[PDB]
Amino acid sequence: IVGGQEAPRSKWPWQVSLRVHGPYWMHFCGGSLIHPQWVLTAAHCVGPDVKDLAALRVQLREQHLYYQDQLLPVSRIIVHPQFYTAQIGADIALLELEEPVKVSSHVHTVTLPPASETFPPGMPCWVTGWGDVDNDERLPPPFPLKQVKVPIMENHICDAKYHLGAYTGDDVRIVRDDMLCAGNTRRDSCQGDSGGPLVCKVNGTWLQAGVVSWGEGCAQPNRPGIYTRVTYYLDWIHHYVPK
Amino acid sequence: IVGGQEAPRSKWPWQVSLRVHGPYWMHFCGGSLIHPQWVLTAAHCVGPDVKDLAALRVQLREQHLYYQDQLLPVSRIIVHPQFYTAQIGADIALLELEEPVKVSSHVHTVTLPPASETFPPGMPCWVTGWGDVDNDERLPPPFPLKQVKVPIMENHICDAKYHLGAYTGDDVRIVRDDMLCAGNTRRDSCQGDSGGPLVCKVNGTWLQAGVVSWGEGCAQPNRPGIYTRVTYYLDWIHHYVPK
Amino acid sequence: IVGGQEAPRSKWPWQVSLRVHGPYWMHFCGGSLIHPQWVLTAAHCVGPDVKDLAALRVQLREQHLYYQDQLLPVSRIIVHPQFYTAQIGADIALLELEEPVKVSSHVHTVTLPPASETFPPGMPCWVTGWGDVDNDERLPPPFPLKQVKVPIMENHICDAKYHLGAYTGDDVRIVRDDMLCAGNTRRDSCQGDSGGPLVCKVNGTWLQAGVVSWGEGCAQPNRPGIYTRVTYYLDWIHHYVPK
Amino acid sequence: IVGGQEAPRSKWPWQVSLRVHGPYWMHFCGGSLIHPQWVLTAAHCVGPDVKDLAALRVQLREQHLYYQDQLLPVSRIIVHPQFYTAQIGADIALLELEEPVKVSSHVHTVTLPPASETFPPGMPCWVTGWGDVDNDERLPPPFPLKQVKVPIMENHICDAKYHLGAYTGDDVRIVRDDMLCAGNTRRDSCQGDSGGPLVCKVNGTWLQAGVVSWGEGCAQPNRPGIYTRVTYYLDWIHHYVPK
Ligand SMILES: *[C@](=O)([C]([C][C][C]1[C][C][N][C]1)[N]C(=O)O[C][C]=[C])C1=NOC([C]C2=[C][C]=C(C(=O)[N][C]3[C]C4=[C][C]=[C][C]=C4[C]3)[C]=[C]2)=N1
Ligand SMILES: *[C@](=O)([C]([C][C][C]1[C][C][N][C]1)[N]C(=O)O[C][C]=[C])C1=NOC([C]C2=[C][C]=C(C(=O)[N][C]3[C]C4=[C][C]=[C][C]=C4[C]3)[C]=[C]2)=N1
Ligand SMILES: *[C@](=O)([C]([C][C][C]1[C][C][N][C]1)[N]C(=O)O[C][C]=[C])C1=NOC([C]C2=[C][C]=C(C(=O)[N][C]3[C]C4=[C][C]=[C][C]=C4[C]3)[C]=[C]2)=N1
Ligand SMILES: *[C@](=O)([C]([C][C][C]1[C][C][N][C]1)[N]C(=O)O[C][C]=[C])C1=NOC([C]C2=[C][C]=C(C(=O)[N][C]3[C]C4=[C][C]=[C][C]=C4[C]3)[C]=[C]2)=N1
Repeated sequence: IVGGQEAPRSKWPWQVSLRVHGPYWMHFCGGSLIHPQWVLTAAHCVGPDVKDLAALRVQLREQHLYYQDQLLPVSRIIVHPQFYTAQIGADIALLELEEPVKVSSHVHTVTLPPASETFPPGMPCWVTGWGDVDNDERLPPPFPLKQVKVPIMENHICDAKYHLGAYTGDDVRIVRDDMLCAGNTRRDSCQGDSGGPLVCKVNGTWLQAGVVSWGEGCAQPNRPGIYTRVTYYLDWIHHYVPK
Repeated sequence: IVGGQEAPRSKWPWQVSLRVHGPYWMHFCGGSLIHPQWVLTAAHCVGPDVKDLAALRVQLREQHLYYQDQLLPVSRIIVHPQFYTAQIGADIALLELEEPVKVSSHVHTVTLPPASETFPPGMPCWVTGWGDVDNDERLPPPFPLKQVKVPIMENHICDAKYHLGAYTGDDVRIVRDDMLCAGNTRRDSCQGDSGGPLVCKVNGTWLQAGVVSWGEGCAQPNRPGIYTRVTYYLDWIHHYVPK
Repeated sequence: IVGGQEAPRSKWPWQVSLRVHGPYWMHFCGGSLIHPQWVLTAAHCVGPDVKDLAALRVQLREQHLYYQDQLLPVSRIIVHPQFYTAQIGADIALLELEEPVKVSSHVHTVTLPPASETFPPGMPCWVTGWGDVDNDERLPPPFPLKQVKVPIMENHICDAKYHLGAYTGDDVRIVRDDMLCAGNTRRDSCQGDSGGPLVCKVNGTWLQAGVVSWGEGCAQPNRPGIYTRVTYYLDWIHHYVPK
Repeated sequence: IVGGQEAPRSKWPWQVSLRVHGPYWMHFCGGSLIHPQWVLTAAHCVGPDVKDLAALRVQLREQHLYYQDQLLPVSRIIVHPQFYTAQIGADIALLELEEPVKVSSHVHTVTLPPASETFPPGMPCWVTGWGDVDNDERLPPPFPLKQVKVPIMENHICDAKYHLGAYTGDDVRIVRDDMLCAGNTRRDSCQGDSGGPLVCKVNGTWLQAGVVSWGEGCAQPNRPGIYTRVTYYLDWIHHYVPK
């Protein structure tokens, strides 16, 4: 997370950490608990090539990574069939936990936005995670969960921004319709935050509007963060995740 | 180049090396001379973002990288407007030299194929360059130019292989039409070769079938190398490079 | 620490972690509290060149590094004047805190040995620290304090083994007299433990016999670990630390 | 080599490069041809631990490393028996080639100074090699042989300088008697040069005064380069190398 702060221990009860087996269960991506037994994340975190479940684990809300670990096994990895690379799109996936988690005031699901919801450009949104605090510079120990308020921006203006200083023709889409963008040169998500949540408080309830996907560097000029637009894949998520 | 041998001094007179300014003029990609004032290379080597031309230099055929440098400055970088990422396509670009090159038998241009050339499986093709000799294994000094004979396979055959061991749906095209594939588990191009030529002798004439673009790793199972198909972009090329 | 286990919270109340200022206060060496205002460590951890005291802090016993930091500033760095490299010898040093620390059951000083104590082989000792768990293998987060029981061997036994497989003449002493030797191919201290303590339980009381100094690698064949012999420098220590 | 320039191909005909077997025969140290069949070098380049001759090779005077390799096998490695580490001293070794070389104007022995020679302070001397052009800064390709003119410094003065900004007591010897020193903050030898020659023109003839040994960094203030004084070991060298 770039330009942010350690998050209060009572914020973001849905933030999750994805672990991969090695010398130790190391964090490689974020995620969000959208259902007692399901984790929403980015497909490029667990694909396009098939992964071995035995090597994956899930860690729920943690103030400092690695400290109070209680890894949870994954029963299934569901990666959107239309996904190949994040720049192309469909960068969303689901993780079915082997057991439902006992939700608490400190650890519960986040709400999915209704199919009609349209997070207006400029809405107050937050992105959370243990990703780098800047380009090429890791989050220092004890690895606190960071947060930052990033302003959402219209898809067209973002697509436009990405063409500035680029050879790509103006009518060629870079930021596509199944994506959404947010952040500026001082606030953004970064390597290690992918798969994590982009939530906005609406009416008086927190809705996940995006999933940290990709972007050129972190907090770079005319290069805001790109996220998978959740509303766009609501039907695909609901084909697996109940209500 | 994976699985080749050092190339004889009399072969590949069109091979070039692109250098970027730094502690020394380092080789980052390959290229080919298609005209006394033009070089053809991969769009991802010099884009999608605009670069400082002054920081770029071109080196004509050399038996050993850095050994006998006579760097040539560049006046224009022309990247196919449809390009953004190699996996999406249009991974092609043009470099105009500030001065025309004097051709000879050791240094001359390569012949581009006729718009109808197909390069079917069983055609004799070679790929050259100063890239890695294997995944994460750089070409050791004195850095000789290497060459390797690569088997060409039909696009749909490679497309099917890229779907093996992956979540991407079978009907979701991976190896695209403006692409060409070649190589196997013992013969392939690798990192550092991008932008270089893939030439096949057709009726006593060498033709550049493709430009080294991308692949999942190098010489990996079910992951043949992918090259941008030159015949697909002849019209574009000719909008800049005279006949 | 190679070949050990996580130490229980009630053990090694004198262990300390030295921290150098940087993106975060990083651990570079161990140490021991021998007085409410003094810390004993290796001279190679802070010299032979003078350091900027401001960039150095001390962390008292922690079950896990970086998680419960309560860094303490240093006012003096006193390195034995005989020191230059660890191999030569006199690898001992003192740190004076700016304020005395409040002692308790979880954190108090270690008892220095009487001048006549030899710590003969057989007699079991332990070495503790947050160093690598093997050659080139870092202690994984959450970075627990480790401990390991190491067999003490006579100085001449170790000296003889250090000459095995070496060109150094047998009569050119390697393991010097102001040094002490312990550990084997399965139990040893490693990079990151230098400066820490080697303690042996004598008459129901724990005594610091050595200070983690050097060795050729960690837990390697015929290369037991080498520690500064604390009894050799008692007089020097008392020239600064009260009795 | 810090400071200095690429050497004319007619200079330093006795300089050699030591190669160790890996992905390619890589340069790890410099050396000098002092006899048709012998190479003088630094003990730490090939010790203290015993080495496998099969994995070692010698490359004679080359203008650009790796480009015109003609590796010569080594039959014997004689490391001075009093050597253990560069700081302690006796950092000198001998390499017996398996075949005498056919000396020429381009490649021939350097001459050893007479046991009486002293090389006064402020003497014009040159050190050469393919080592780093600066602290942590590799000599870039095409790897030209470099040279620099460095001023000899009186031993006492060097020892004195090494005590400035250090905790080592003033009467504790750092730069020992079997050592010699030269260089300043602009000119010095560096990592990659160790084992190389330090020659001075005396009475109109080139004599090797030292072997590149150690130093605190390269060209650092009050930290001149330390070399193994050759005159000091003439007797040891002549026990093997014919007069
Ligand atoms: C993320 O941090 C994002 C960055 C998001 C933008 C940066 C600034 N604005 C927002 N990802 C990123 O995708 O950028 C480029 C690609 C389109 C991130 N960090 O790392 C990645 C990529 C990645 C690294 C490592 C893994 C991994 O370990 N994967 C697998 C999963 C698995 C399960 C079981 C057993 C083994 C494995 C290995 C995955 C993805 N993106
Ligand atoms: C390439 O080596 C290729 C190899 C292609 C396949 C591998 C096996 N079968 C064939 N491919 C590759 O796709 O890399 C990954 C991304 C899609 C290659 N090497 O490096 C790249 C990418 C790349 C890295 C760094 C640079 C660079 O330095 N660029 C610029 C050029 C420039 C000019 C002036 C001033 C500054 C710069 C920076 C370029 C490309 N691909
Ligand atoms: C040690 O781990 C020891 C381990 C000892 C043996 C290995 C197996 N058996 C036991 N050994 C070691 O030999 O080190 C090298 C040579 C004598 C160790 N850890 O780290 C070091 C070396 C070292 C690294 C980094 C620093 C450092 O950062 N120092 C200073 C302190 C400081 C304070 C304030 C401002 C700046 C600084 C920089 C020091 C030493 N050895
Ligand atoms: C040297 O460059 C010296 C530098 C000289 C000073 C700099 C300014 N004043 C002079 N540096 C140095 O640090 O000296 C040693 C003591 C602290 C140098 N280059 O590399 C080294 C150390 C070194 C690196 C790599 C090897 C190596 O690979 N050795 C062997 C030889 C061998 C043969 C067969 C099979 C295996 C091997 C491994 C050795 C030494 N110092």
